[PDB]
Amino acid sequence: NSNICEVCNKWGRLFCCDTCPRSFHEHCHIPSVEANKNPWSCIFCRIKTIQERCPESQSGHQESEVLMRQMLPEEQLKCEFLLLKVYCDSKSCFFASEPYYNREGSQGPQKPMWLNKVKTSLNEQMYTRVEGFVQDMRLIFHNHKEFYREDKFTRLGIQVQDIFEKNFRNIFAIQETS
Ligand SMILES: [Zn+2]
Ligand SMILES: [Zn+2]
Ligand SMILES: [Zn+2]
Repeated sequence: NSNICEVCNKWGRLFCCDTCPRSFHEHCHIPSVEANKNPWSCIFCRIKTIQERCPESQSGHQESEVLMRQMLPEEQLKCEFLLLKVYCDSKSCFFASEPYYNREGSQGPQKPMWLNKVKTSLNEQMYTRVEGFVQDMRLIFHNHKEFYREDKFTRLGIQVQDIFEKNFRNIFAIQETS
């Protein structure tokens, strides 16, 4: 197995996957690495299994259909993996914890949002449809773009949103378009 966490790329107290060489810190994995379970299979492995059991799940889908899906166990897992893929980028640090807003010439957002809040929301089964999760994820980057206006720091929101959207299209097998 790898000797660094797949998500944050640091060493430490690592839990190893039994079916692939990835390793994880306890709270870097989503969901947090389960207490017992031998063997244990990481979320990458669990997502690959879904795909293998239903090859047709990789045919193209419309976003509108995906968003209306109820959060049954497989869609819960897919949103957890998508959230983890965002954390895998180091620029996610900017969006992880609760933000605050005091900048001359800007007003803070009406509905602040952040990754750790989405994480808690998923853990507490607060989303009933994929749309709930995706709306909160997109709001993180929209709030950032609106608040930082012409500051070049706005680009960090564009960058991390792009990681989100690419992974959303991959995980949920959104139909490719130009
Ligand atoms: Zn880690
Ligand atoms: Zn694995
Ligand atoms: Zn099948």
